[PDB]
Amino acid sequence: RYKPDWESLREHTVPKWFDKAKFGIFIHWGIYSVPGWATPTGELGKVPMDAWFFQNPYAEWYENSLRIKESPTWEYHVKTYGENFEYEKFADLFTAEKWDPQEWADLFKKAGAKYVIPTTKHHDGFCLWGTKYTDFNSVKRGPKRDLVGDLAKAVREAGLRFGVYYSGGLDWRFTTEPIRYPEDLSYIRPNTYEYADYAYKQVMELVDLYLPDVLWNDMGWPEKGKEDLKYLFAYYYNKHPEGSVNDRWGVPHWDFKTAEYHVNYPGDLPGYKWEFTRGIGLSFGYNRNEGPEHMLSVEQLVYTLVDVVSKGGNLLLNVGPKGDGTIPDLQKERLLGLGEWLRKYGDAIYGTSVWERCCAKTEDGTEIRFTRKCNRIFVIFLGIPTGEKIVIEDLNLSAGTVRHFLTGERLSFKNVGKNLEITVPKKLLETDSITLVLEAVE
Amino acid sequence: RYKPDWESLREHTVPKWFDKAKFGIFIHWGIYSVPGWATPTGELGKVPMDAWFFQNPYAEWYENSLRIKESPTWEYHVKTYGENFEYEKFADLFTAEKWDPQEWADLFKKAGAKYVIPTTKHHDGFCLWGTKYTDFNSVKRGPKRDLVGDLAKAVREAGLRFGVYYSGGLDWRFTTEPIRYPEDLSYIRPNTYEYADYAYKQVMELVDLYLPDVLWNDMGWPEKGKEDLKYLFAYYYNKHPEGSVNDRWGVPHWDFKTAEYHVNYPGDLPGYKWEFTRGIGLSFGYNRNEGPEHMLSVEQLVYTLVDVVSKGGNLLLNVGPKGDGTIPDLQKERLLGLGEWLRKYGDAIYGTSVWERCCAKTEDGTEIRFTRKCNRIFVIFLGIPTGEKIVIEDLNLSAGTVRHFLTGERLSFKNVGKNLEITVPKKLLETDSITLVLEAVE
Amino acid sequence: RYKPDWESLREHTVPKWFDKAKFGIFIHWGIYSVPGWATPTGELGKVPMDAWFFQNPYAEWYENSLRIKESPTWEYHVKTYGENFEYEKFADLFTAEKWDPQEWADLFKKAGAKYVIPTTKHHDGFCLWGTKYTDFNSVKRGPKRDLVGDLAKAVREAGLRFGVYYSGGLDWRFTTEPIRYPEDLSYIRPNTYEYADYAYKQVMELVDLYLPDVLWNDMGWPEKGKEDLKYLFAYYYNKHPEGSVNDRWGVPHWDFKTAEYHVNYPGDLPGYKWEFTRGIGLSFGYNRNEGPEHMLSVEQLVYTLVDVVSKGGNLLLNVGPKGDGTIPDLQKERLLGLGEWLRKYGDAIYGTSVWERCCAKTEDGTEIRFTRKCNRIFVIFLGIPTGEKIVIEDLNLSAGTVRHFLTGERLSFKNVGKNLEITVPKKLLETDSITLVLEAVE
Amino acid sequence: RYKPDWESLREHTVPKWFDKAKFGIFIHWGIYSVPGWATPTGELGKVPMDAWFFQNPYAEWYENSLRIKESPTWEYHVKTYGENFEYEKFADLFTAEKWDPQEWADLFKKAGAKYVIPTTKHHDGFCLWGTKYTDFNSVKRGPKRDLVGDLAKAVREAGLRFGVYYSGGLDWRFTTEPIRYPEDLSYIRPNTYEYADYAYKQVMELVDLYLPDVLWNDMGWPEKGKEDLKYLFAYYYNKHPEGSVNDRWGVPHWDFKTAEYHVNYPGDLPGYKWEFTRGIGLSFGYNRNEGPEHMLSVEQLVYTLVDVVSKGGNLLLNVGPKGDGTIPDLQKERLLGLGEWLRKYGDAIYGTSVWERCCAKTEDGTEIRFTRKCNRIFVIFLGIPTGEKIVIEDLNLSAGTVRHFLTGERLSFKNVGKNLEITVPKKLLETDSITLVLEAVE
Ligand SMILES: C[C@@H]1N[C@H](CNC(=O)c2cc3ccccc3[nH]2)[C@@H](O)[C@H](O)[C@@H]1O
Ligand SMILES: C[C@@H]1N[C@H](CNC(=O)c2cc3ccccc3[nH]2)[C@@H](O)[C@H](O)[C@@H]1O
Ligand SMILES: C[C@@H]1N[C@H](CNC(=O)c2cc3ccccc3[nH]2)[C@@H](O)[C@H](O)[C@@H]1O
Ligand SMILES: C[C@@H]1N[C@H](CNC(=O)c2cc3ccccc3[nH]2)[C@@H](O)[C@H](O)[C@@H]1O
Repeated sequence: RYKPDWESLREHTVPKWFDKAKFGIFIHWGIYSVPGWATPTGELGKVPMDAWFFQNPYAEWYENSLRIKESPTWEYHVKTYGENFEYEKFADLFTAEKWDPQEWADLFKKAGAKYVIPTTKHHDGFCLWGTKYTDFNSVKRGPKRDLVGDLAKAVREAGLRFGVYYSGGLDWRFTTEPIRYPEDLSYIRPNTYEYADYAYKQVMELVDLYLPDVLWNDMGWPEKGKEDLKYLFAYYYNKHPEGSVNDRWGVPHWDFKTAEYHVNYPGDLPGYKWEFTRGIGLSFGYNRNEGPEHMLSVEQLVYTLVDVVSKGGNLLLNVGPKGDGTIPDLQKERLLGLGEWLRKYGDAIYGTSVWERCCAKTEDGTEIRFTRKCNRIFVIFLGIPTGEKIVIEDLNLSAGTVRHFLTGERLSFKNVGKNLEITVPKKLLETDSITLVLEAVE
Repeated sequence: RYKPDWESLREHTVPKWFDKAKFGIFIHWGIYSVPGWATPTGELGKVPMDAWFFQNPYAEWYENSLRIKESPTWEYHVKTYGENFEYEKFADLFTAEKWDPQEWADLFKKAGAKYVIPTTKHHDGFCLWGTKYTDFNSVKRGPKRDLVGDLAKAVREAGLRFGVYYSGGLDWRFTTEPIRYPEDLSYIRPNTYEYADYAYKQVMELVDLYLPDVLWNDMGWPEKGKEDLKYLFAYYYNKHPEGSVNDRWGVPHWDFKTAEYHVNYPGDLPGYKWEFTRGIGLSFGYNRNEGPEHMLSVEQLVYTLVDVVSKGGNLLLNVGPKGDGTIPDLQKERLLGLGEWLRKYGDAIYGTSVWERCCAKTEDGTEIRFTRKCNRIFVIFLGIPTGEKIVIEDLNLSAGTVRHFLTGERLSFKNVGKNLEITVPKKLLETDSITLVLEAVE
Repeated sequence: RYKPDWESLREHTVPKWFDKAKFGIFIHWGIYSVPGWATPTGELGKVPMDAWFFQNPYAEWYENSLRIKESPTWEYHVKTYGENFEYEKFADLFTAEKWDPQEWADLFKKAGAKYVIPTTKHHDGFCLWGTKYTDFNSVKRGPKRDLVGDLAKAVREAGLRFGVYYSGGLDWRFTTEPIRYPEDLSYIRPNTYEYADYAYKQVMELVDLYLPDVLWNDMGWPEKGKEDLKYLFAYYYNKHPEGSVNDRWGVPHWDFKTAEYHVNYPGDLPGYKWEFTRGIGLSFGYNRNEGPEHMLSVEQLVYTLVDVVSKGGNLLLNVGPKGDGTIPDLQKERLLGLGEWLRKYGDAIYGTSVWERCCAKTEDGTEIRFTRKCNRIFVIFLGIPTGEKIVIEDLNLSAGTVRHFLTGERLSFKNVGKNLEITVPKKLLETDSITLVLEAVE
Repeated sequence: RYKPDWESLREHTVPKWFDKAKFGIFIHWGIYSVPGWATPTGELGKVPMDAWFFQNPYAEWYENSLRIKESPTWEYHVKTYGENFEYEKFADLFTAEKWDPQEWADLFKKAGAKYVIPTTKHHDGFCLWGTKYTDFNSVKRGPKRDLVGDLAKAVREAGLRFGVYYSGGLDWRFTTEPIRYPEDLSYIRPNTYEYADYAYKQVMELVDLYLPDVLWNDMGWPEKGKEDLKYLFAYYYNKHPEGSVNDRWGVPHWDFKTAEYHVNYPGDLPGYKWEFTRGIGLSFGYNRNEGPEHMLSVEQLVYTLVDVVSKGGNLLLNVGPKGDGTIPDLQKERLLGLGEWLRKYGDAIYGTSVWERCCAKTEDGTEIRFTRKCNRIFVIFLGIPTGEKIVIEDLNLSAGTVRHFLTGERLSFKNVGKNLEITVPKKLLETDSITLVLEAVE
């Protein structure tokens, strides 16, 4: 068994299934989904942090924004709901009237996801399972239902892995003051031993009820509770060796690291397993304010996934459901576009490993990414070059054979100096969908 | 007064009464006494630990065994009680209908015990006093009575000392997973700050309500609560300097050490005060599965006590009452047999001190133990030699006079080399009961 | 950069070169090599620890055995060197007059080894390099030569990786009392702040002077200096990302685990990179009392490496040189036999990965081990079956084509129930050297 | 074995020999003995601490008093030795030219002492043995002799136990500023890691070279080195189970407590082994300014020992020798008087135990003290009553027979109310030496 200590826990590494899966779906869903509103200011890492909490683009941060008087959210709220309308009242209006978990699971599978991870409890402290440690949960209020449980059953019946997200670092049911600046995060926290217990008992409870494939913590773990993780991790791994944990615990152990929008995003092979997460738009929770101008297009999604995968990561794309449980059309379409692309090109993504280098580019600026499967090297262009003559810069191959992936057609190539030159018959070029893919066999 | 710190607490040592008492009665009694069933596999220390929790001979471990599906206990339970019958339901069936505390106290006194210590709360977390910190106690469920309190009053009225046992290290009301291997004990524990408080408040509460003569902890103390013991010990000793604590706290202080069945059992004088504990059978809680083949015989009990005492220890013999509060006949008879022996030979046991050596043996293999009272040395044979000529190996005496204990009759002896030779007139030999005892006066 | 904390050091994992190397050479060489003597009692894990330090088979523990009077070593030393000859005096006799590092390095390469690791400082605290932190080193006394340095140049010239062994945990230059029982190890240690600084400074110096490929600590790291490792490991990896460290530091981080003779030997695949270490005989240091009866045969060596490799490990085989710098023939002879088999079957060892299972066996009991390389699955029999019909118990294949590894000859096979049946023509069976090796392409 | 942790060290208790010894000799001897001078202000506990360091009666604090300019010591030093004569220079005048250890040991035995403890290193940091950790020791300077060693051989030859005094807490070789107020002690200390190692290494060395019977630390142990004591005490007891340590280390463990002049003197029995220490005069070091007016008389010494003994303690009486190694007559004279009374009444002191109470007094106020030996109760009058009818206030006896201790003469007595009345014939009263001693057998 694993013993409750970091040295011993280090014996557990990211499970194969996770490394091989490449793509998963995040779901930020909660009472904040009811107001479903945020100012779509921009991407995390590009918006100045002296303004960010005041024009927060993360709609799941509604309550914190509402607590900042005279922030767009406050004005919005008072004009739509009134001032005698507390945030907590949304728990009663969160009825998931149209929710159908098998439909969600069907959709995420058509999209190409191999795992799914919903918010079991986000910063507002509202719980989506019938926890026995708080009455502010979905069985007692709103949906009158075990959202986490019913979704885990549907995902698993679809053949996908199921994880859980928990806001261990923050819980607004234990604070009153909102976060206005990044600095506040250092003192405006539950801070109590009672909260460290609560968080431990709630994650232990999710382990016992659903034995998730992934424990996805957010915002660090209560300082008073960090030592508890030795036991929790050992407890978790002894019941599920193929389980995994991310790196937002702030303790020595983790199975894979994370990056959010621009933050900690690698420019090259990082050297450890990681996972990229972002909303389809600029928010994780649903935002009725976002239009397609705020979202990635299917093409960008595809390019995002390939960049991630070529660097050894997994993409954890977030979908933001409505309070009624339906998935906005703008999101469903992109999930589908991506699913379409994975059906054609998935063999150069799932099950691959990184190669000597992640990246290259054609003489004209088209970006290229590589993935590998034993002796097979996939060459994925971010786009489809117009001309049959492709000049790839600073690359030489020793393969001897280079095929056009989709058709399997052997192609003509030769190293011309510091470059590699290939000729792709326009008939084939016109065959690819968003990316020209080639396969080199060494 | 004692100050709340180890250096200062070290000033308190095992009280005289404890050192001089030699023999006490443990009582493991609780809702587990209702099913009163275990597989009598063998003695702790001789059973392989990779099997022990799966065929646990400690019937008080019923709930943990029940949690291991398809363990003898699980099968037993389902066939006797059914699967829709939770362990906690036994709290209602635990009615102590026939319980009479003065009868118990009468009996333990006839048995020769000088102190008594019942389980106030065992691993299953059920409490035998009206604690104000949990409703899972005997005043609210089952007996509708303060078992601890009413027993303390009866024991004390009988002239005996009263202690309390508390399972500080384990409490199954805070965990779900059972202990299957010794290793699990390192992570499957309450683990919370709330539990460390609970345990502190409950022991403080027993101190305040009953001011026990002994605080007998089991399974170590919550890591988060260890520092609390400085205050609790100081608090306890300032109200009762003659109080005492065992060594199962896992902190610097203790007044006497312990050993259970074969574990930590000394082969010779240990050098500190200790106490030996074991069931009359192989379990502490009642086990309707044990027959006399599993129990010590009165003779073995006597030999056990003498070995213990010759080594500076006290024997804490456990009796396992039934759910109705009566003491199984097989147990009552051995308590009595021992009481009979202590009435005759008690002066070579109570109030004694160890001698230069604990042990010897006759040329034919009879084992011998010694105890002392000033200039008087008691020579206790584990059995009664058949022949009038007794040759004790590797021993010389300088006493000059050796009497036959029970009759007081001066006897003939002389050191023959490396041995001591004595002649015990068969009339006298036939006078002793389970042990031939001699007394040497130096 | 790697930062000085466990969570960031977690990012560094065992380098590819180490995982692919499979076989390395350990060298326990020092002033203890001069007396070169020990009682060849038995293998670690098989000798009772109540006797072990008194009849110690590790000749490099000579100083410790010498300090125990009335130990065979003590007897031997007094009759051979005299009661007045201090252990430290051996540094003057350690002359390494016949030492030729290139010759050593060439033998290690001819032997099939990919990396070499000498003891830079063993428990007696004598250092085989010109450390500036002690005068008890090979530059000031004995050889008047930097053995570590000269050997590192030599090993690298032969194209092999060079790691360093350092005794962080013990240093008999800081103690006077010998280790007699395992328990003694818990307190007979340097214990000072001074020692913690010494060890840090000395490993830092080894990193600075030689940038080893492997930092192999032994016996734990001084408690007071444990936090220093976050700084030392970050410093080391930042200078040498492809460097590696073992698991004998007693802190959270490590790149690969270790097993010594029977201790911690895996029965099956363990889930993490590890390395097995043992001498060719029963000692690490040269022991003149060992003859062939105490050493592994070439066949046993091959069987050992294959078993280790099939379970994901590397074999770190020890060579114990003489005080004169020569490698004893019994040792050389075995190193060469192993290298002869590696030249022939290398491709089924070097650069391989574990498969689904490590082991199988034939109807008549020949043990079988598996390794993998992409689609190629190597089948290694520990020995060569006499008949042509071979029945592999409990194994099915879905490769369609199985070849004889040495010749490439396609062979006839079929799944027969829960078994795999194969026909190997005796002429091929007669061509294999110690192991029948089959290759299955799936 | 004892393990290196407080709970295991708790197992070791004060050895029997120490408890039975009752009287030991302290020796504060060092380079401070040469100036041998101090203002004999008064007893510790009676002099105001606002003045104490400025008019210090402990002549061994000379260096500290010297550093306070305008202190009587400073005045005396400048007129006697000069402003240019550094304190350290006294090591060259400390020649011990008339030193005869056997002569010292014989005087201590003739004095009734059972153990001897010299200052191996006092606050000024000068060491009376050939330590390898400093050059400021008696082998390199001054006597050019290992005083500690030579005295240990001598004391043991006389059959007495030998302990060592070590100044763990202070060492003026690591500070420049003097102690002026009690408060200063909280920060004017060595304070370094270096010092913590020094102290550990030096006590380890004393244990190794001399295996003392008592490790008597003074002034606390450096905070940074406190954890080291678990290792040092385990190491010491494992080499010498019958060894002992005092209570001036500031860690959990100790074998006996101490009281200095009025500080911590018990008013009645305390419940733990302790030892009283003081000089014969007001200093520990030799003070040429003390005359008989500053010393205890033989009678006062006897009364002191009896009071200490009746309360369970040992008396550790200080002798302060001259720089030349001779013991001043005023001191010798008192040592011999005490030994004369011990030769006579020894049996009512040596090897005794406390009784039910320590004290009583006669109708006319003579103080009475009690000691015990099994059934024998010794009654010690601090002085000899003039009349034959003696009335002991508040005491009843149930012994039936009371004898005059010296003669054995049975005496007439009877319980008269809350008192005990006894008739002692003047001829016996005239035979006692400083104390009328009665023996009651119950
Ligand atoms: C997924 C996303 N996480 C946000 C909090 N982010 C972090 O705590 C953070 C830590 C961290 C570590 C590595 C890389 C990016 C990081 N963001 C939350 O505040 C959002 O509501 C949303 O749930
Ligand atoms: C009396 C007996 N104690 C068991 C737990 N035992 C220990 O925690 C243990 C600690 C220990 C320390 C020294 C010697 C033996 C020991 N057993 C309990 O698990 C049983 O139910 C029963 O109550
Ligand atoms: C390679 C071999 N290592 C020995 C020390 N062994 C350990 O420190 C050790 C500790 C330990 C704990 C658990 C499992 C294996 C272990 N090896 C040394 O004492 C030998 O001289 C030799 O150098
Ligand atoms: C025997 C005597 N001890 C003195 C130091 N005294 C203490 O460290 C001490 C501290 C303390 C605290 C509470 C009660 C008594 C104490 N003595 C030394 O400063 C004297 O030179 C002499 O050696």
